[PDB]
Amino acid sequence: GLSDGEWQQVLNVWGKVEADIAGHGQEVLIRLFTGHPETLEKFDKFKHLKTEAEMKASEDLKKHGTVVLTALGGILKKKGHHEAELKPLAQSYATKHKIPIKYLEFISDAIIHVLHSKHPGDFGADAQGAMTKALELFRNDIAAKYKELGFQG
Ligand code: HEM
Repeated sequence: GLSDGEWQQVLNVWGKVEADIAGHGQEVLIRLFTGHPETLEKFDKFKHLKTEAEMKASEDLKKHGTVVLTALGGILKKKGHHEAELKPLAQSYATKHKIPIKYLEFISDAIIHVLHSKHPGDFGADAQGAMTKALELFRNDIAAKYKELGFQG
């Protein structure tokens, strides 16, 4: 768990995202897809995109970036009491989509990257530690549900 102080940092940093949800959302999705092309194959919707220029020009990709980050902001505001929120995603990814926990590791890292890229010098050592921990808690609670459901890999 995180202390109240670490949660305060997480929600302060999130304010940065809330000022431009689509821009951050889009950058996150591009960093995942170019760094790990295998991830793109889980989206029938975007598998056509080949070049980063195409990704950048896709309005639909921006839309999907908004949907993802809005869902994450909701979960983070619960300060760890997010069991109702996580259930649909975990059940969905463990049975229908078959999303390895590794992909969640990948997008967590992509979020950290984007925050440093868009706010250089404004995302401190303490803020990075608190944001890293919050994304780990999210991943670990999903990992618990994956074990229950036998989503092995
Ligand atoms: C920060 C973590 C993530 C959050 C909060 C999140 C959230 C969401 C939301 C809110 C939806 C829309 C639900 C719906 O269509 O009913 C969605 C759909 C989806 N997400 Fe996740 N997601 C995340 C990570 C990922 C990752 C890493 C992948 C990688 C393969 C992924 C793959 C998908 C797919 C394939 C869909 C369905 C899209 C479609 O059928 O059009 N998600 N996600």
